[PDB]
Amino acid sequence: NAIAEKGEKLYHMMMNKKVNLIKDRRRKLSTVPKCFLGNEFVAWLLEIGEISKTEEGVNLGQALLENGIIHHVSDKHQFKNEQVMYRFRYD
Amino acid sequence: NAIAEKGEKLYHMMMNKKVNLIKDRRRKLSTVPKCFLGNEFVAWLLEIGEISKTEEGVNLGQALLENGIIHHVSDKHQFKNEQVMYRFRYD
Amino acid sequence: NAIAEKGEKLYHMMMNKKVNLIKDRRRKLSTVPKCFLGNEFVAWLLEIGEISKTEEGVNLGQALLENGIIHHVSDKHQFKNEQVMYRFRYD
Amino acid sequence: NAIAEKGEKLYHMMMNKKVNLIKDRRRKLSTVPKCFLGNEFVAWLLEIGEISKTEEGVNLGQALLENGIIHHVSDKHQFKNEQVMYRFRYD
Amino acid sequence: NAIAEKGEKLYHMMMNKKVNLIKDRRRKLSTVPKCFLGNEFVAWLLEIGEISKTEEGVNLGQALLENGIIHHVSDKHQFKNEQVMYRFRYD
Amino acid sequence: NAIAEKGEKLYHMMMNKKVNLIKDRRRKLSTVPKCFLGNEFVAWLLEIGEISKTEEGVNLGQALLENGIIHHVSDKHQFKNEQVMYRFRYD
Repeated sequence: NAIAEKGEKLYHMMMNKKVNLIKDRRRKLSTVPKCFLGNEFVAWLLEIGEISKTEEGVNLGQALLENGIIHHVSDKHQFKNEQVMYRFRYD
Repeated sequence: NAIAEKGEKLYHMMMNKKVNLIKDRRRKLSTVPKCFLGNEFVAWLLEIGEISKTEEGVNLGQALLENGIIHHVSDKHQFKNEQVMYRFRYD
Repeated sequence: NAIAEKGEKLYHMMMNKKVNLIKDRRRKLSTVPKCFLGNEFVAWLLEIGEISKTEEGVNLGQALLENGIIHHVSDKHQFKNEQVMYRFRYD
Repeated sequence: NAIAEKGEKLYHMMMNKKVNLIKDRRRKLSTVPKCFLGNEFVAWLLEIGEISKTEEGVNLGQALLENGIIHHVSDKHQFKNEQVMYRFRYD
Repeated sequence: NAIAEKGEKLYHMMMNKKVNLIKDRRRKLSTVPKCFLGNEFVAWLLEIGEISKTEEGVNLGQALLENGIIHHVSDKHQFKNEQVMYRFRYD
Repeated sequence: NAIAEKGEKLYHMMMNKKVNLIKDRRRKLSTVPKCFLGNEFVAWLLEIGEISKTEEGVNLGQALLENGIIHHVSDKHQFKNEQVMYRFRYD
């Protein structure tokens, strides 16, 4: 297949000691400050019964979420030069 | 086509006044506190020349990102009962 | 730590009345037209028993999905100048 | 390393003719109806000059997006039994 | 509404035989090699009881994941000219 | 505001020494094997001129992508008990 042969070629060309486009790449995610898991939270509300049922816990967490009283913690590892939003701790 | 006919049927069944699985659905994202755009930031560093070039700005922002000195602002609108992480403002 | 000190500095520089890279930012998601939740749907098929079991409901919904008879509703809030796809209602 | 040895073992156990947890898996995405690319769109507005500059085109597309006049086309291939939203064509 | 009228206009302009920004668009995802589903895996460990409970299976899979002994299979269909990472099979 | 007061309360309850739902959380991403960046790749093809223009490089990479000759490297840090796909190195 035409498209296979191009790939196997390109492979070897990047693998060239000369060219070195292909390396191992470490990846770091900042350790996160004082934070919680949704499931643990909704679980906990039941153990304490300020929720009758689960969908009460989600609805509640959803409520909190959409008013910024909580904020989801993003799993993006990769700083982007785009119209993308970021924050310092210092607030 | 078999699979089309099932769909058109199912459609009408959810569209049943009785069943009402199909509605308009508002969506809310919390307004975000004091925050910045990657592009504006990397742009600004150049206007002020504490960056020689762009890839300096990204590399820098990346550095900040992966040590939690900045945190990306997530665009998820939807509170999840899963092993997913969340935070209050109060820190 | 070197990388901390740069951050705390940069912070104050963007916080400069002069510079104003750091603001509150409202976020809007279009209200969605007549649409449904996967869970509610698979749930409903059981209440009516045109599904023996759950994995029947998923498999079915999956079937529908991959033939465009249904389309997932995207949670992206942010119009992108990229090779990214978009649609008007008018179809 | 402890954790490596568990992996290599588990591997062979799923690879067991008996167990067969590990197969090739085809993946289908519905062909999309009449739709457009952001970049092509913003590009086109310039060719026709109803945009002075690019950030006008994005701002405009963003405007359209957040009022549902356009909707981003999702790349999810995988029907989910969750509080996740979906639509038929028939609208 | 001002913003509606712009949309309906723009629509018709792209719909122009002349302009043709708006087409059907096929989408392809590579068939995946020998691979497994999380749920099936954690399920299987129980059937065989090398897991006492579920959260043991997740914790284990998580362990494997974060040491590269397994790698999640990405659902991105769209090759990006960005600081984004890719691999050949030939390893 | 009603919904604020619930949040500030819930906060303190999870912050209870007793309850401890709220901790720092380390995050690990496996170091990736021999791999490449899209931008570097498309860049390189130009330096060597087996591409006339950029959109040739993307189109090519896209071609490779959708036939599994290359595979995008996922940034998910979080093993999921779902119908989600995974792979060992051992292939």
